[PDB]
Amino acid sequence: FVEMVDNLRGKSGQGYYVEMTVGSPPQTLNILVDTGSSNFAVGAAPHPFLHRYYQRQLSSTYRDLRKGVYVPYTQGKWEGELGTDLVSIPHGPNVTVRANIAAITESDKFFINGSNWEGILGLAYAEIARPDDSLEPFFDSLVKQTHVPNLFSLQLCGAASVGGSMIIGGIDHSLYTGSLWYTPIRREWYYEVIIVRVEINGQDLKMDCKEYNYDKSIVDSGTTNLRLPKKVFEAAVKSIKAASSTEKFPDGFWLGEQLVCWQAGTTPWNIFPVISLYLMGEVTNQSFRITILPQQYLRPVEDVATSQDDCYKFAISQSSTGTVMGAVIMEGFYVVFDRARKRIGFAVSACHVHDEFRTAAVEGPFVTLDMEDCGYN
Ligand SMILES: Nc1ncccc1NCc1cccc(-c2cccnc2)c1
Repeated sequence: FVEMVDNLRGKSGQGYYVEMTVGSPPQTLNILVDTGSSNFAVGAAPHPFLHRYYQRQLSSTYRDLRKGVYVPYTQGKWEGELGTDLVSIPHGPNVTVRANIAAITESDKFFINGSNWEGILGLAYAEIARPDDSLEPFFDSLVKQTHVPNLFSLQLCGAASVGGSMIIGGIDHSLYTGSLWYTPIRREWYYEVIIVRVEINGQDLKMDCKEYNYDKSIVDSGTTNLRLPKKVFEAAVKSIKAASSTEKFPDGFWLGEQLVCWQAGTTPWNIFPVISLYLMGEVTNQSFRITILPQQYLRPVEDVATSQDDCYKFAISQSSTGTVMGAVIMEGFYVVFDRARKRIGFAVSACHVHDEFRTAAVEGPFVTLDMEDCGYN
Protein backbone atom coordinates (compact mmCIF):
# COMPACT_ATOMS: atom_id res chain seq x y z
CA PHE A 1 0.00 0.00 0.00
CA VAL A 2 3.05 2.35 0.04
CA GLU A 3 2.26 2.92 -3.65
CA MET A 4 -1.18 4.25 -2.53
CA VAL A 5 -0.11 6.47 0.39
CA ASP A 6 -0.58 10.19 -0.43
CA ASN A 7 -2.52 9.47 -3.61
CA LEU A 8 -5.21 12.11 -2.94
CA ARG A 9 -5.03 15.83 -3.50
CA GLY A 10 -7.40 18.77 -3.26
CA LYS A 11 -7.97 22.37 -2.37
CA SER A 12 -9.53 23.54 0.85
CA GLY A 13 -13.32 23.03 0.55
CA GLN A 14 -13.26 21.50 -2.98
CA GLY A 15 -12.89 17.82 -2.06
CA TYR A 16 -10.23 15.14 -2.41
CA TYR A 17 -9.53 13.61 -5.79
CA VAL A 18 -7.58 10.64 -7.06
CA GLU A 19 -5.94 10.20 -10.44
CA MET A 20 -7.49 7.67 -12.78
CA THR A 21 -7.01 6.62 -16.35
CA VAL A 22 -9.78 5.77 -18.74
CA GLY A 23 -9.78 4.41 -22.28
CA SER A 24 -7.17 3.00 -24.67
CA PRO A 25 -4.71 4.67 -24.96
CA PRO A 26 -5.15 5.83 -21.35
CA GLN A 27 -6.65 9.29 -20.68
CA THR A 28 -5.50 10.74 -17.31
CA LEU A 29 -8.19 12.42 -15.20
CA ASN A 30 -8.59 13.72 -11.65
CA ILE A 31 -11.68 12.31 -10.04
CA LEU A 32 -13.36 13.45 -6.81
CA VAL A 33 -13.64 10.66 -4.23
CA ASP A 34 -17.28 10.58 -3.10
CA THR A 35 -18.68 8.06 -0.61
CA GLY A 36 -22.02 9.96 -0.80
CA SER A 37 -22.88 8.84 -4.39
CA SER A 38 -22.61 5.75 -6.64
CA ASN A 39 -22.00 6.86 -10.24
CA PHE A 40 -18.63 7.19 -11.94
CA ALA A 41 -19.21 10.27 -14.09
CA VAL A 42 -16.56 12.35 -15.96
CA GLY A 43 -16.66 15.60 -17.90
CA ALA A 44 -16.81 14.56 -21.57
CA ALA A 45 -17.10 18.08 -23.09
CA PRO A 46 -15.04 21.33 -22.78
CA HIS A 47 -16.89 23.09 -20.01
CA PRO A 48 -14.70 26.17 -19.32
CA PHE A 49 -14.06 25.21 -15.65
CA LEU A 50 -12.35 21.92 -16.77
CA HIS A 51 -8.59 21.31 -17.15
CA ARG A 52 -9.20 17.98 -18.88
CA TYR A 53 -12.15 15.92 -20.10
CA TYR A 54 -12.89 12.41 -21.35
CA GLN A 55 -12.85 11.99 -25.16
CA ARG A 56 -14.75 8.81 -25.73
CA GLN A 57 -14.22 8.70 -29.50
CA LEU A 58 -10.44 8.56 -29.02
CA SER A 59 -10.70 5.34 -26.96
CA SER A 60 -10.58 2.04 -28.84
CA THR A 61 -12.19 0.31 -25.87
CA TYR A 62 -15.18 2.68 -25.31
CA ARG A 63 -18.58 1.02 -25.64
CA ASP A 64 -21.70 3.10 -25.92
CA LEU A 65 -24.62 1.71 -23.89
CA ARG A 66 -26.97 3.84 -26.02
CA LYS A 67 -28.57 5.13 -22.82
CA GLY A 68 -28.67 8.59 -21.26
CA VAL A 69 -28.58 9.64 -17.60
CA TYR A 70 -29.95 12.71 -15.82
CA VAL A 71 -28.90 13.43 -12.20
CA PRO A 72 -30.74 16.44 -10.71
CA TYR A 73 -29.82 18.29 -7.56
CA THR A 74 -31.80 20.96 -5.68
CA GLN A 75 -30.47 23.62 -8.11
CA GLY A 76 -27.98 21.92 -10.42
CA LYS A 77 -27.66 18.76 -12.45
CA TRP A 78 -25.46 16.72 -14.69
CA GLU A 79 -26.54 14.72 -17.67
CA GLY A 80 -24.73 12.49 -20.09
CA GLU A 81 -24.31 9.29 -22.02
CA LEU A 82 -23.78 5.89 -20.49
CA GLY A 83 -20.97 3.63 -21.66
CA THR A 84 -18.25 1.30 -20.49
CA ASP A 85 -14.50 1.61 -20.92
CA LEU A 86 -11.28 0.35 -19.38
CA VAL A 87 -10.28 2.06 -16.12
CA SER A 88 -7.18 2.05 -13.95
CA ILE A 89 -5.96 3.95 -10.90
CA PRO A 90 -2.24 4.74 -11.37
CA HIS A 91 -1.57 4.98 -7.59
CA GLY A 92 -3.98 2.19 -6.66
CA PRO A 93 -3.88 -1.52 -7.35
CA ASN A 94 -2.15 -2.86 -10.44
CA VAL A 95 -5.32 -3.77 -12.32
CA THR A 96 -7.59 -2.61 -15.11
CA VAL A 97 -11.31 -3.13 -15.07
CA ARG A 98 -14.20 -2.42 -17.46
CA ALA A 99 -16.48 0.02 -15.66
CA ASN A 100 -19.60 1.97 -16.39
CA ILE A 101 -18.75 5.61 -17.14
CA ALA A 102 -21.27 8.40 -17.48
CA ALA A 103 -19.87 10.83 -20.02
CA ILE A 104 -21.06 14.26 -18.83
CA THR A 105 -22.18 16.26 -21.87
CA GLU A 106 -24.16 19.00 -20.11
CA SER A 107 -24.19 20.22 -16.51
CA ASP A 108 -25.26 23.06 -14.26
CA LYS A 109 -23.70 23.93 -10.91
CA PHE A 110 -21.81 20.65 -10.74
CA PHE A 111 -18.18 21.51 -11.58
CA ILE A 112 -16.25 23.96 -9.38
CA ASN A 113 -14.58 26.96 -10.95
CA GLY A 114 -11.00 26.82 -9.77
CA SER A 115 -10.85 23.07 -8.96
CA ASN A 116 -8.50 20.49 -10.37
CA TRP A 117 -10.93 17.57 -10.79
CA GLU A 118 -13.05 16.71 -13.85
CA GLY A 119 -15.25 13.86 -12.67
CA ILE A 120 -16.71 12.03 -9.70
CA LEU A 121 -16.07 8.54 -8.35
CA GLY A 122 -19.16 7.43 -6.50
CA LEU A 123 -18.13 4.76 -4.01
CA ALA A 124 -21.49 4.10 -2.39
CA TYR A 125 -23.90 1.33 -3.41
CA ALA A 126 -26.05 0.47 -6.49
CA GLU A 127 -29.31 1.26 -4.71
CA ILE A 128 -28.66 5.03 -5.19
CA ALA A 129 -27.00 4.78 -8.63
CA ARG A 130 -28.64 6.56 -11.54
CA PRO A 131 -30.61 5.88 -13.63
CA ASP A 132 -31.36 2.82 -11.45
CA ASP A 133 -29.59 0.16 -9.41
CA SER A 134 -28.76 -1.99 -12.42
CA LEU A 135 -25.95 0.41 -13.27
CA GLU A 136 -23.11 -1.29 -11.51
CA PRO A 137 -20.88 1.14 -9.50
CA PHE A 138 -17.14 1.29 -10.05
CA PHE A 139 -16.00 -0.50 -6.88
CA ASP A 140 -18.46 -3.36 -7.50
CA SER A 141 -16.78 -3.85 -10.91
CA LEU A 142 -13.29 -3.64 -9.43
CA VAL A 143 -14.17 -6.38 -6.94
CA LYS A 144 -16.12 -8.55 -9.38
CA GLN A 145 -13.39 -8.51 -12.06
CA THR A 146 -10.27 -8.75 -9.88
CA HIS A 147 -8.94 -10.25 -6.60
CA VAL A 148 -8.81 -6.82 -4.89
CA PRO A 149 -10.53 -7.29 -1.48
CA ASN A 150 -13.94 -5.59 -1.13
CA LEU A 151 -12.84 -2.66 0.98
CA PHE A 152 -11.11 0.65 0.78
CA SER A 153 -9.90 3.02 3.49
CA LEU A 154 -9.50 6.84 3.52
CA GLN A 155 -7.04 9.02 5.44
CA LEU A 156 -8.02 12.63 4.70
CA CYS A 157 -5.41 15.15 5.94
CA GLY A 158 -4.86 18.54 4.19
CA ALA A 159 -3.50 21.86 5.44
CA ALA A 160 -4.65 25.84 0.48
CA SER A 161 -3.77 22.43 -0.91
CA VAL A 162 -4.93 19.22 0.81
CA GLY A 163 -3.64 15.67 0.78
CA GLY A 164 -4.66 12.19 1.83
CA SER A 165 -4.62 8.47 0.99
CA MET A 166 -7.23 6.11 -0.52
CA ILE A 167 -6.01 2.60 0.34
CA ILE A 168 -7.89 0.31 -1.99
CA GLY A 169 -8.21 -3.31 -0.99
CA GLY A 170 -6.78 -2.98 2.51
CA ILE A 171 -5.89 -1.18 5.71
CA ASP A 172 -2.50 0.53 6.27
CA HIS A 173 -1.36 0.47 9.91
CA SER A 174 0.91 3.44 9.49
CA LEU A 175 -2.12 5.66 8.80
CA TYR A 176 -3.61 5.41 12.26
CA THR A 177 -2.93 5.22 15.99
CA GLY A 178 -4.64 3.31 18.78
CA SER A 179 -7.43 0.95 17.87
CA LEU A 180 -9.86 0.49 14.99
CA TRP A 181 -13.49 0.20 16.05
CA TYR A 182 -16.34 -0.82 13.71
CA THR A 183 -19.93 0.40 13.31
CA PRO A 184 -22.42 -1.54 11.16
CA ILE A 185 -23.45 -0.24 7.81
CA ARG A 186 -27.19 -0.20 8.47
CA ARG A 187 -28.15 -0.56 4.82
CA GLU A 188 -26.20 -0.68 1.60
CA TRP A 189 -27.26 2.54 -0.18
CA TYR A 190 -25.35 5.42 1.32
CA TYR A 191 -22.78 4.45 3.98
CA GLU A 192 -25.56 4.63 6.54
CA VAL A 193 -24.63 4.38 10.22
CA ILE A 194 -26.45 4.84 13.54
CA ILE A 195 -25.37 7.36 16.18
CA VAL A 196 -26.62 6.28 19.63
CA ARG A 197 -25.35 9.03 21.97
CA VAL A 198 -23.75 12.49 21.77
CA GLU A 199 -21.67 14.23 24.46
CA ILE A 200 -20.05 17.67 24.65
CA ASN A 201 -17.08 17.87 27.01
CA GLY A 202 -18.34 14.51 28.35
CA GLN A 203 -21.84 15.72 28.96
CA ASP A 204 -24.78 14.07 27.33
CA LEU A 205 -26.79 16.24 25.00
CA LYS A 206 -29.82 14.30 26.38
CA MET A 207 -31.77 13.80 23.18
CA ASP A 208 -33.74 10.80 22.05
CA CYS A 209 -31.04 9.12 19.95
CA LYS A 210 -33.52 8.90 17.06
CA GLU A 211 -32.99 12.66 16.69
CA TYR A 212 -29.33 11.93 15.86
CA ASN A 213 -30.35 9.85 12.83
CA TYR A 214 -33.46 11.65 11.69
CA ASP A 215 -33.91 10.67 8.87
CA LYS A 216 -30.48 9.00 8.34
CA SER A 217 -26.82 9.33 9.27
CA ILE A 218 -24.12 8.86 6.64
CA VAL A 219 -20.38 9.01 6.12
CA ASP A 220 -19.86 11.40 3.20
CA SER A 221 -16.43 12.33 1.78
CA GLY A 222 -18.27 14.67 -0.66
CA THR A 223 -19.53 17.10 2.05
CA THR A 224 -17.14 19.39 4.01
CA ASN A 225 -19.04 19.98 7.23
CA LEU A 226 -20.38 18.03 10.12
CA ARG A 227 -24.04 18.41 9.33
CA LEU A 228 -26.62 17.79 12.04
CA PRO A 229 -30.43 17.59 12.01
CA LYS A 230 -32.02 20.91 12.96
CA LYS A 231 -32.96 19.91 16.51
CA VAL A 232 -29.56 18.32 17.16
CA PHE A 233 -27.78 21.32 15.60
CA GLU A 234 -29.50 23.79 17.95
CA ALA A 235 -28.73 21.76 21.08
CA ALA A 236 -25.09 21.37 20.02
CA VAL A 237 -24.73 25.09 19.22
CA LYS A 238 -26.35 25.98 22.54
CA SER A 239 -23.89 23.73 24.36
CA ILE A 240 -20.82 24.98 22.48
CA LYS A 241 -21.86 28.60 23.17
CA ALA A 242 -22.14 27.83 26.88
CA ALA A 243 -18.70 26.20 26.96
CA SER A 244 -17.27 29.27 25.27
CA SER A 245 -19.42 31.93 27.16
CA THR A 246 -16.16 33.68 28.07
CA GLU A 247 -16.35 35.29 24.60
CA LYS A 248 -19.35 36.43 22.56
CA PHE A 249 -19.71 35.82 18.80
CA PRO A 250 -22.16 37.14 16.15
CA ASP A 251 -25.28 35.05 15.33
CA GLY A 252 -23.88 34.74 11.80
CA PHE A 253 -20.79 32.89 12.99
CA TRP A 254 -22.99 30.00 14.16
CA LEU A 255 -24.60 30.05 10.70
CA GLY A 256 -21.30 29.77 8.76
CA GLU A 257 -21.69 33.33 7.45
CA GLN A 258 -19.24 35.23 9.66
CA LEU A 259 -15.69 34.59 10.85
CA VAL A 260 -14.21 34.84 14.31
CA CYS A 261 -10.68 36.17 14.63
CA TRP A 262 -7.91 36.19 17.27
CA GLN A 263 -4.43 37.67 17.27
CA ALA A 264 -2.16 35.14 15.63
CA GLY A 265 -1.29 32.32 18.01
CA THR A 266 -3.83 33.28 20.68
CA THR A 267 -6.88 31.21 19.64
CA PRO A 268 -8.45 30.08 22.94
CA TRP A 269 -8.79 26.37 21.94
CA ASN A 270 -9.39 25.50 25.62
CA ILE A 271 -12.82 27.12 25.64
CA PHE A 272 -14.22 25.07 22.73
CA PRO A 273 -15.54 21.61 23.69
CA VAL A 274 -14.70 18.14 22.41
CA ILE A 275 -17.66 16.44 20.74
CA SER A 276 -18.17 12.71 21.22
CA LEU A 277 -20.33 10.70 18.84
CA TYR A 278 -21.18 7.21 20.03
CA LEU A 279 -21.74 4.73 17.24
CA MET A 280 -23.48 1.38 17.35
CA GLY A 281 -20.87 -1.32 17.69
CA GLU A 282 -20.58 -4.80 16.25
CA VAL A 283 -21.95 -6.58 19.33
CA THR A 284 -25.48 -6.38 20.74
CA ASN A 285 -25.73 -3.64 23.46
CA GLN A 286 -22.19 -2.47 22.70
CA SER A 287 -21.16 0.92 21.31
CA PHE A 288 -17.94 2.92 20.96
CA ARG A 289 -17.17 6.62 20.66
CA ILE A 290 -15.26 8.91 18.40
CA THR A 291 -14.02 12.19 19.78
CA ILE A 292 -13.83 15.43 17.76
CA LEU A 293 -11.44 18.19 18.89
CA PRO A 294 -12.44 21.78 18.17
CA GLN A 295 -9.67 22.21 15.64
CA GLN A 296 -11.92 20.01 13.43
CA TYR A 297 -15.08 22.16 13.62
CA LEU A 298 -13.39 25.60 13.75
CA ARG A 299 -12.15 25.88 10.19
CA PRO A 300 -9.27 28.29 9.36
CA VAL A 301 -10.31 30.81 6.68
CA GLU A 302 -7.72 31.53 4.03
CA ASP A 303 -6.82 35.21 3.48
CA VAL A 304 -8.82 38.32 4.38
CA ALA A 305 -6.30 40.62 2.64
CA THR A 306 -4.41 42.73 5.23
CA SER A 307 -5.38 40.76 8.37
CA GLN A 308 -2.70 38.95 10.42
CA ASP A 309 -5.09 37.34 12.86
CA ASP A 310 -6.15 33.74 12.94
CA CYS A 311 -9.69 33.66 11.58
CA TYR A 312 -12.14 30.74 11.58
CA LYS A 313 -15.58 29.75 10.40
CA PHE A 314 -17.88 27.25 12.09
CA ALA A 315 -17.82 23.94 10.19
CA ILE A 316 -20.90 22.47 11.85
CA SER A 317 -24.10 23.24 10.00
CA GLN A 318 -27.70 22.15 10.01
CA SER A 319 -29.18 19.43 7.87
CA SER A 320 -32.74 18.58 6.94
CA THR A 321 -31.62 15.23 5.52
CA GLY A 322 -30.02 13.62 8.61
CA THR A 323 -26.50 13.59 10.12
CA VAL A 324 -23.61 13.90 7.68
CA MET A 325 -20.11 13.02 8.77
CA GLY A 326 -18.25 15.07 6.19
CA ALA A 327 -14.58 15.86 5.66
CA VAL A 328 -14.52 17.84 8.93
CA ILE A 329 -15.07 14.58 10.82
CA MET A 330 -13.27 12.25 8.43
CA GLU A 331 -10.10 14.33 8.63
CA GLY A 332 -9.80 13.37 12.36
CA PHE A 333 -9.88 9.64 11.61
CA TYR A 334 -8.71 6.83 9.44
CA VAL A 335 -11.90 5.45 8.02
CA VAL A 336 -12.30 1.90 6.73
CA PHE A 337 -15.18 1.11 4.40
CA ASP A 338 -15.29 -2.62 4.98
CA ARG A 339 -17.90 -3.53 2.41
CA ALA A 340 -17.23 -7.28 2.61
CA ARG A 341 -18.33 -7.20 6.27
CA LYS A 342 -20.95 -4.37 6.09
CA ARG A 343 -19.13 -2.15 8.50
CA ILE A 344 -17.14 1.03 8.83
CA GLY A 345 -14.05 1.31 10.95
CA PHE A 346 -12.74 4.39 12.75
CA ALA A 347 -9.31 4.94 14.32
CA VAL A 348 -7.55 8.20 15.22
CA SER A 349 -5.74 9.41 12.09
CA ALA A 350 -1.95 9.64 12.05
CA CYS A 351 -2.39 13.06 10.39
CA HIS A 352 -5.01 14.56 12.73
CA VAL A 353 -4.25 18.09 14.02
CA HIS A 354 -3.20 18.20 17.68
CA ASP A 355 -4.52 20.27 20.52
CA GLU A 356 -1.99 21.41 23.14
CA PHE A 357 -3.57 19.38 25.98
CA ARG A 358 -6.39 17.19 24.70
CA THR A 359 -6.25 14.03 22.61
CA ALA A 360 -8.66 12.74 19.97
CA ALA A 361 -9.87 9.19 20.61
CA VAL A 362 -11.77 6.22 19.32
CA GLU A 363 -12.75 4.33 22.49
CA GLY A 364 -14.95 1.53 23.80
CA PRO A 365 -16.71 -0.59 24.72
CA PHE A 366 -19.70 1.19 26.16
CA VAL A 367 -23.04 -0.33 27.05
CA THR A 368 -25.90 1.18 25.12
CA LEU A 369 -29.33 -0.53 25.18
CA ASP A 370 -31.95 -0.51 22.44
CA MET A 371 -29.51 0.89 19.90
CA GLU A 372 -31.83 -0.25 17.03
CA ASP A 373 -34.45 2.21 18.28
CA CYS A 374 -32.00 5.00 17.40
CA GLY A 375 -32.47 4.18 13.73
CA TYR A 376 -35.14 6.08 11.86
CA ASN A 377 -37.92 4.23 10.02
N1 LIG B 1 -21.66 13.49 -1.60
C1 LIG B 1 -22.30 14.67 -1.72
N2 LIG B 1 -22.87 15.18 -0.61
C2 LIG B 1 -23.53 16.35 -0.73
C3 LIG B 1 -23.66 17.03 -1.92
C4 LIG B 1 -23.09 16.51 -3.06
C5 LIG B 1 -22.40 15.31 -2.99
N3 LIG B 1 -21.82 14.70 -4.11
C6 LIG B 1 -21.86 15.24 -5.46
C7 LIG B 1 -21.00 16.47 -5.67
C8 LIG B 1 -21.10 17.18 -6.85
C9 LIG B 1 -20.32 18.30 -7.07
C10 LIG B 1 -19.44 18.73 -6.11
C11 LIG B 1 -19.31 18.04 -4.91
C12 LIG B 1 -18.39 18.53 -3.85
C13 LIG B 1 -18.19 19.88 -3.63
C14 LIG B 1 -17.34 20.30 -2.63
C15 LIG B 1 -16.73 19.35 -1.84
N4 LIG B 1 -16.89 18.04 -2.01
C16 LIG B 1 -17.72 17.65 -2.99
C17 LIG B 1 -20.11 16.91 -4.70
